[PDB]
Amino acid sequence: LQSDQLLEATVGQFMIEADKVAHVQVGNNLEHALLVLTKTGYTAIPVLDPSYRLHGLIGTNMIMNSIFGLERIEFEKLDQITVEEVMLTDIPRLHINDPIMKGFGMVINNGFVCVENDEQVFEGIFTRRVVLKELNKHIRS
Amino acid sequence: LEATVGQFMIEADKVAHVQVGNNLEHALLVLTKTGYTAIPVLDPSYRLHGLIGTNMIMNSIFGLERIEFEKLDQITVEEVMLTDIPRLHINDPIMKGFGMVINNGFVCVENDEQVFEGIFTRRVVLKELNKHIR
Ligand SMILES: Nc1ncnc2c1ncn2[C@@H]1O[C@@H]2COP(=O)(O)O[C@H]3[C@@H](O)[C@H](n4cnc5c(N)ncnc54)O[C@@H]3COP(=O)(O)O[C@H]2[C@H]1O
Ligand SMILES: Nc1ncnc2c1ncn2[C@@H]1O[C@@H]2COP(=O)(O)O[C@H]3[C@@H](O)[C@H](n4cnc5c(N)ncnc54)O[C@@H]3COP(=O)(O)O[C@H]2[C@H]1O
Repeated sequence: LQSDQLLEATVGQFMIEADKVAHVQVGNNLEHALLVLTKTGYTAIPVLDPSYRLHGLIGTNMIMNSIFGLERIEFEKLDQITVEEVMLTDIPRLHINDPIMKGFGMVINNGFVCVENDEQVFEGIFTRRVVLKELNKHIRS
Repeated sequence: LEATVGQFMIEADKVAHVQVGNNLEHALLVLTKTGYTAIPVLDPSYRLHGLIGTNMIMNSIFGLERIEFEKLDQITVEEVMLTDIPRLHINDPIMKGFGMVINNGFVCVENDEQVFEGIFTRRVVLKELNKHIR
């Protein structure tokens, strides 16, 4: 796109598509979430319900907060607690047709923002890296 | 502009850190409590040695058969930390920092003696860029 087109673009045109987004389910236990986070290398990822609607975010710090005990790391709790119980639910959301400037503003305070369609089906994530890389092209030239 | 990294960086005394020689359990506890996912590793001279974060800590104890939580207090941060990292000077132009945060959530600011001065974060870049577009 040319610079006089970037502001008119949509969030969906620059998001990471959902089939490339690591995620877990609300009903998974924290051991499964910790394995997915660690193996994919990400510090926080979306949490979906079985019908593919976003309900929250789960991250390593949330999980460790649940198992750092008084005397020891209580790793047995990883199999006893579900993602639902500790996930972050107050998160912003974008629509695939949202103007990209709405996404630009939301990533000031958020490393990524989840994107859904009009029926709340999860569609992908809008990340700071993609924003920064594209603004890279247009401030320069 | 003529704006510099030093005018927009998070100053060092506001930055969470650990020290070389600290073990991974301490570092993971600090990350968990502060809520940050990666922070600088300093020495007692306040020099920057690398970055430590939750992902690299978890990968260091992610075994074939089990998560080896008991190893966390047996491994020092310097055995796991990332050292091949970009660096900024306080007088660098803000656009040089902008380039460096494309691939990095933050970039450390330091002087020629490797003394740690602050971090240049994506958030401060994005706030200023939003001002410019808007
Ligand atoms: N495999 C990899 N290859 C190259 N660089 C990597 C990388 N993993 C992480 N990074 C770098 O680290 C930044 C912070 O990652 P973090 O996992 O904390 O934070 C990530 C993570 O929470 C989430 N995320 C990104 N891509 C994801 C994906 N495909 N699936 C799930 N979550 C993802 O969005 C946040 C912001 O991502 P963003 O790309 O802006 O920023 C990333 C990227 O610049
Ligand atoms: N206490 C808090 N208050 C408000 N918002 C908060 C927050 N903790 C995290 N966030 C938000 O989450 C983003 C990603 O944080 P993360 O810890 O993964 O990644 C952070 C962390 O690795 C590091 N960082 C930022 N501030 C730090 C500090 N004071 N001390 C140590 N490390 C810091 O720089 C990365 C990028 O930070 P940035 O501010 O651009 O982006 C932050 C910010 O938008």
